[PDB]
Amino acid sequence: DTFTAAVYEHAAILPNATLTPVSREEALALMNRNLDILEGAITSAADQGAHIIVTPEDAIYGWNFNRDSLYPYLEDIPDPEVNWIPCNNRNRFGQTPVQERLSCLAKNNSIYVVANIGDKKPCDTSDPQCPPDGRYQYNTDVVFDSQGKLVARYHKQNLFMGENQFNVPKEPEIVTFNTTFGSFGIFTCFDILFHDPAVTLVKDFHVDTIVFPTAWMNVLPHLSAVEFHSAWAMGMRVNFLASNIHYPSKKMTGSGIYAPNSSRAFHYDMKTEEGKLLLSQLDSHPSHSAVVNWTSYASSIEALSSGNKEFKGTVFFDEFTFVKLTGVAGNYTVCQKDLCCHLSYKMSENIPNEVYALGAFDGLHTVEGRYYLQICTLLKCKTTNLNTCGDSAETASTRFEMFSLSGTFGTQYVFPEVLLSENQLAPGEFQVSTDGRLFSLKPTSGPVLTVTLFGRLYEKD
Ligand SMILES: *[C@@H]1O[C@H](CO)[C@@H](O[C@@H]2O[C@H](CO)[C@@H](O[C@@H]3O[C@H](CO[C@@H]4O[C@H](CO)[C@@H](O)[C@H](O[C@@H]5O[C@H](CO)[C@@H](O)[C@H](O)[C@@H]5O)[C@@H]4O)[C@@H](O)[C@H](O[C@@H]4O[C@H](CO)[C@@H](O)[C@H](O)[C@@H]4O)[C@@H]3O)[C@H](O)[C@H]2NC(C)=O)[C@H](O)[C@H]1NC(C)=O
Ligand SMILES: *[C@@H]1O[C@H](CO)[C@@H](O[C@@H]2O[C@H](CO)[C@@H](O[C@@H]3O[C@H](CO[C@@H]4O[C@H](CO)[C@@H](O)[C@H](O)[C@@H]4O)[C@@H](O)[C@H](O[C@@H]4O[C@H](CO)[C@@H](O)[C@H](O)[C@@H]4O)[C@@H]3O)[C@H](O)[C@H]2NC(C)=O)[C@H](O)[C@H]1NC(C)=O
Ligand SMILES: O=C(c1cnc(NCc2cnccn2)nc1)N1CCC2(CCOCC2)C1
Ligand SMILES: *[C@@H]1O[C@H](CO)[C@@H](O)[C@H](O)[C@H]1NC(C)=O
Ligand SMILES: *[C@@H]1O[C@H](CO)[C@@H](O)[C@H](O)[C@H]1NC(C)=O
Ligand code: NA
Repeated sequence: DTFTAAVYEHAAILPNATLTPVSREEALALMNRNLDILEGAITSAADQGAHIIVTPEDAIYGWNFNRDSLYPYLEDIPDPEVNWIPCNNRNRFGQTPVQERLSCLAKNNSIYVVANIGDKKPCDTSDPQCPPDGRYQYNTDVVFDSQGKLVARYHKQNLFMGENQFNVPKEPEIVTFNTTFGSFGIFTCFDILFHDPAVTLVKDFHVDTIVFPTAWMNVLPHLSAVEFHSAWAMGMRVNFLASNIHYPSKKMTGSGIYAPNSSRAFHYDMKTEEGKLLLSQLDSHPSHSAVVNWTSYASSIEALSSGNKEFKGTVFFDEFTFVKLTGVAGNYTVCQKDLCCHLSYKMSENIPNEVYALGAFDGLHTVEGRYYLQICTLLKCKTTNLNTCGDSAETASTRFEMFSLSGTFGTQYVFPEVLLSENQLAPGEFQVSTDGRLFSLKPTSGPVLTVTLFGRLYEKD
């Protein structure tokens, strides 16, 4: 059993913004301008045989808001248990034109539609957690099935910097929907860096596939959307449908269809202002049983290199301990606190004016989000000056004939990333061993930007 998956990268029409909140008529007009574009992708995906389509986070109204400017865009989204086809019973829950339009899009195209809209929940001064506003406002994913029925409603648990227009639910929402093409879980953007509900869906609810609306801002070398989202899919052994906003000026680009063994389709484009529809087949019930012990090999072996010139280098505001790679081939070990990283490599050639380093990081990230990390990275330094190792490098010339990366990870949640020049994924050029080694299966098809083992220590957050 296989199915055809679809994701759409969306160049959104953002509201003029801001000063005074718009009328419900003006908010609806804007939302319908974005929905007209999404209708275009949904109908094409359905005409091309897709079983499900994911659209991005904030694709219908953007991200520039305060609590009051957002309010006119909001709908009261009922509990999916209510058993409702908004297309077949338009006024069951009052004025809900966005829900009705999404339901009709799913129903008329006989396709599952995943979209991200806004939920309004009015509350009384009686409950202590009710905002002084008189309502809760949630960043919400909605899922409509092939018949137009509301089958999932998910309120974003992990809010990003400046998402003050939204509230956090009391308890993390573990939202799943079952189909004839596998069990599905759902979360949004920043949720991918946290345990709840992301890890819970996979390890406890045993989902086959994650549907993921996102408005991701690319942060090289480790947090580029295609790179990190496919790594997370591989580390969690799940299918992953990443639908991202298309906005190059904010570094937003990177949608794909990821399988547990490799990426199946991906899109990165910083040049045009156009959206993109991606389609690809996936196994409905992929194997989830390919277990990895991430510290195994690394904890067994002794330091590959001795007495070396180690330097501190900044990677996304985090101070890594690096060791420059010297020679077209080598074996290095670098440690930072509780983490020891090992690399075995062989380059295709010793390209001039291009420096590579092996970095180690064990610590808490605090800039624009608080999360505990353990990272082992083989990265292309921006220039030849070692104080540029860890800075965003979009191009490289060095192809690798072989690599083997591993670390003494104090966690079972490690995401294996392989990124080529210029933000290209490498499918299926690498694998992960049961021992915890990220290794090449072939010489890389393009020059290497990074080979990273990105680990999360959720308990140390
Ligand atoms: C979400 O929806 C899914 C899909 O509907 C639900 O999963 C289904 O659950 C049913 C109830 O437990 C399962 O039915 C039983 O199936 C076995 C036969 O084994 C299966 O053979 C199938 C055909 O060859 C195959 O599709 C199926 O799935 C596969 O399982 C293997 C491991 O074995 C795995 O590798 C694959 O990834 C895939 O999962 C099995 O191989 C029957 O023996 C069994 O007996 C009957 O009980 C009936 C009463 O329930 C009775 O009518 C009858 O007389 C027998 O006594 C059931 O028919 C079904 O296999 C399973 N399907 C899948 C794809 O998982 C899932 O439960 C839902 N989840 C939630 C949370 O709601
Ligand atoms: C993934 O793979 C790793 C590697 O195998 C697993 O980690 C190992 O788990 C072992 C338990 O199954 C640990 O063994 C214990 O070690 C204790 C202390 O040993 C020191 O630990 C360092 C690492 O921190 C090692 O280098 C050295 O071995 C040190 O000496 C011992 O106290 C403990 O002893 C037991 O005592 C009882 C009696 O009370 C005896 O009956 C028993 O036979 C045994 O002697 C035990 O040996 C091992 O340290 C640990 N290694 C590391 C590096 O963490 C992971 O747990 C696997 N992960 C998953 C999720 O499966
Ligand atoms: O959740 C996110 C979001 C989360 N992470 C990233 N990039 C990785 C990363 C991780 N930690 C720190 C910094 N960067 N990009 C976007 N967004 C939600 C909507 C949103 C629209 C742009 O303006 C702001 C708010 C971004
Ligand atoms: C769906 O079809 C019904 C009639 O079959 C129509 O009323 C509705 O406007 C359609 N909606 C969309 C978005 O295609
Ligand atoms: C690196 O280690 C491997 C395996 O032990 C070995 O075959 C290779 O020759 C080593 N290379 C260097 C330059 O140390
Ligand atoms: Na805001």
